[PDB]
Amino acid sequence: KIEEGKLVIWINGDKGYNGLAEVGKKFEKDTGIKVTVEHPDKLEEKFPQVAATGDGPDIIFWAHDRFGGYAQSGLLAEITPAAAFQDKLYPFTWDAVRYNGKLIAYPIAVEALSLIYNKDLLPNPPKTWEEIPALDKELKAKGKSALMFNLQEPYFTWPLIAADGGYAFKYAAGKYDIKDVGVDNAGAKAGLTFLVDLIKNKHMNADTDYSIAEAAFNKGETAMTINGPWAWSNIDTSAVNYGVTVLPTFKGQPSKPFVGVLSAGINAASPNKELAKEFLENYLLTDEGLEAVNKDKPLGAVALKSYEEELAKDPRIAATMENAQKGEIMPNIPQMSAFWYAVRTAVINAASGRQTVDAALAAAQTNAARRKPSWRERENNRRRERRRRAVAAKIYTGLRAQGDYNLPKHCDNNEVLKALCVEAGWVVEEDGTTYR
Amino acid sequence: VIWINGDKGYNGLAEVGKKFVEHPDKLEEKFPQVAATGDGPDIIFWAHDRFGGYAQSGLLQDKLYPFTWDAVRYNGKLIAYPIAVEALSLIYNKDLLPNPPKTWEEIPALDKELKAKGKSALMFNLQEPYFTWPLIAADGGYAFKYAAGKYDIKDVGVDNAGAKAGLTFLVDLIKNKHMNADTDYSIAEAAFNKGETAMTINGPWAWSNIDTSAVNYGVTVLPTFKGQPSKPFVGVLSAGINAASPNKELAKEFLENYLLTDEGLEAVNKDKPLGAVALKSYEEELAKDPRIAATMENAQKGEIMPNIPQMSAFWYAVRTAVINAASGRQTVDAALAAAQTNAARRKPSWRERENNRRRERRRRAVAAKIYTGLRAQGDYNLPKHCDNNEVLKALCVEAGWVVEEDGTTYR
DNA sequence: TTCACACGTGTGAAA
DNA sequence: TTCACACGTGTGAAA
Ligand SMILES: OC[C@H]1O[C@H](O[C@H]2[C@H](O)[C@@H](O)[C@@H](O)O[C@@H]2CO)[C@H](O)[C@@H](O)[C@@H]1O
Ligand SMILES: OC[C@H]1O[C@H](O[C@H]2[C@H](O)[C@@H](O)[C@@H](O)O[C@@H]2CO)[C@H](O)[C@@H](O)[C@@H]1O
Repeated sequence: KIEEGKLVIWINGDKGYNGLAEVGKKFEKDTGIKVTVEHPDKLEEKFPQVAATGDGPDIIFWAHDRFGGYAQSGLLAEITPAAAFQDKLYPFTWDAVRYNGKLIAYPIAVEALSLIYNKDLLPNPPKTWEEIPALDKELKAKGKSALMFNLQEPYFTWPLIAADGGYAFKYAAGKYDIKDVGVDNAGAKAGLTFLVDLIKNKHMNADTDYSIAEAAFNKGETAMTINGPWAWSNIDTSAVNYGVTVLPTFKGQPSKPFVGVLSAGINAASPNKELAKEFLENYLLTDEGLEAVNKDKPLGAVALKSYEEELAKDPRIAATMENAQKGEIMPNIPQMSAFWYAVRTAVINAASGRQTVDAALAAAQTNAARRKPSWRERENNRRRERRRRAVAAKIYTGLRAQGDYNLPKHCDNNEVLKALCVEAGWVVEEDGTTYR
Repeated sequence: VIWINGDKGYNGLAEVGKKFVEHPDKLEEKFPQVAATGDGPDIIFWAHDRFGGYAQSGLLQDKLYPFTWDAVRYNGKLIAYPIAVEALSLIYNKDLLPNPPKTWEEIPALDKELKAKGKSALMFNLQEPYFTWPLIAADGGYAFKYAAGKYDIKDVGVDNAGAKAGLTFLVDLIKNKHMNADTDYSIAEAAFNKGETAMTINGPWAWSNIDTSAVNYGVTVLPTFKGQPSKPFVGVLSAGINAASPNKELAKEFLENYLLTDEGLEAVNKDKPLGAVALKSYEEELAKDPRIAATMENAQKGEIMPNIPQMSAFWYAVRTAVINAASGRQTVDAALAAAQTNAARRKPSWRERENNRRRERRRRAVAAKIYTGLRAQGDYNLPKHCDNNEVLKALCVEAGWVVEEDGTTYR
């Protein structure tokens, strides 16, 4: 619960929350307002649950794709930056946080996956996914692997699924069509099949998660990983000399990562909107604010023009934005969470052998497009069955009371119904078969 | 490939492996789930208290100390090999607090003194009842009373005057804003390691991260409550072999010949301290560390955790009681009353679930066949589409009943 | 779109 | 122990 006079921030555990706390300390030193930064697990899921009742942090950080669902649920304050401040950030980052014509968060940085490779183990990274199996065969002879990345979050395999034609929601006529899902087309199946076949041919393992891949690459056991700018800090501290380059092609086509804009939304229930707004506009989104976060864990391409023009000189940022250009900014519509849940199930089930590729993507197709009933539709259904049971209960109450049907002391309603049927000239077998 | 909890020295055990490991979430919960399908680990490490429920469900010599073996044995058999003895201790910042408090009762006044300097007195994980149980047991609270050579499931003490007094004091610390109900492991560790809070409660595994920080810390006895010692539940980190593992003795020799060495326990121990290890050879060296001396001084005023299968229901019950009372969702009396009831709660067997599933399937099939027959041969004056309640009404009127709109029925 | 029966488990009865 | 109606949501029909 937000208490007035201080700020509590939620940011994911892979970002530079220690650097962000340093910005919080400067804010506390100038205005007196205490700023606490926390990184709980599954925070993008926890926020919509607690924020609906007015709980949750003052400020929540996540990629922009989750915020439109938050805004639709009335969990976010509208962001009211003056025009002079809006111009300090790239226009496309503001677009990422615009929903129903209103700005619902401050954009922070642009995130895109890249290929990260070990220069010493592999001076020339592969340009295509197709040459990965042969490469791993060649590295397995020296006790190494070619490629390990997180297969528990669909974010990391989506560039491959999208390469030959898979997509989330088709953009048409200025809008995303929530009924036009492309996780089931030929391109998506081609990309996921190539992933599943790397697993079947023992080039990757289906249970590899984030920490396994990160540990493997930074210990020098795999030649390549796929990860974002936040991951560069831990590689720097390791004994691995790495490079950041474009993702491999698949069927001669570029991998298309879904591009995220790390964003900071303000809780609609916060009694500290202006202090939150002041912290974000005049402390975080400054050169010095972003620098403190970025030196903890790299942010990627920051939305603030002044600081990005220094970060853009870094060849790792150049590669990041090269992959970003080949990808697409994620939608922010509320249906994105249902899309992500569906594809997560599909990748894990197909990587696991629990479902075929076609069956997994077929189910993900319908789940991502499924119409979610509103609270009122749910309540209508709940009341209809409550009423149906209520009418039945009164009928059987009356039948038991006045029937004198020659029944055992404690019998179910089916027995009462049977006694009623026989009274009306019917025969009811034990299994329920009924006729006159 | 082996499962160890993410707060232990998994890198230190990985270094043992290379000369010869993953840290999942909720591993203690996942293993009973994935064993029933033959999935899971070769070897699972956890405190001994969970292994009896495992042994009851069938999922699993003198170098090591005698009592460490007793903790990992259930039904006359030995289900894991003990590695280390764990007890919580009070960890304190010497620079902020040269003289740590010896009672819980003086922590409120201390926190008011520290709040004026921008600090707090105490932060520790309030989401896991392991960390609050020492205070709950101080004035008399207990899990299952040991009597007559066994733990009695009919004598549970999470609801007595001592337990209430401990939880009431904890809740009062929160209501007087000396602690926050939502403080978890990560928040408490960060605050202490950054020098923001004067004290924390944690085990030996946490010492490594404090060493990495700039905080001069000491480890000492937990504070008393009502003049009585804090009584932590003492855990023996143990090593069970999966009953379904095809590599049992290849894993067993890894246990005895590579892990439980001094070279290898050392190697894990320098990653994150294990506590008082079960191996005597190496324990004589670590025993001279004053932090280990403090750990076992807390351990002797505590009790060894039971390993009986009810421990899971006990911990779950206690965990929701603490969270519900901390947050204000339940009063202390109501929260512990619910915990007392649920601490021994029976879980229905698979077959019992299946009995219920089949019974209701049969109930619906009998009704469905009655209404199918009525619709087919009734030739009732029903609408084109209507529910079975409408058929039932039409059957009632045929038998000489009248049924009102809402279902009130009479002759 | 609304709607009905299915579905497995919850609450608590009867013993 | 077994048992039965309650319970809200799933599946899929009818429109
Ligand atoms: O995997 C689905 C997941 O993808 C994205 O999450 C990214 C996030 O954008 C990055 O900042 C980083 O934390 O990696 C995450 C994947 O683990 C979406 O932003 C998220 O909504 C979605 O669930
Ligand atoms: O909080 C309930 C929990 O307590 C113990 O868990 C300890 C564990 O023994 C330690 O090794 C360390 O991991 O901290 C844990 C608490 O977060 C019991 O072992 C466990 O069964 C119980 O659920």
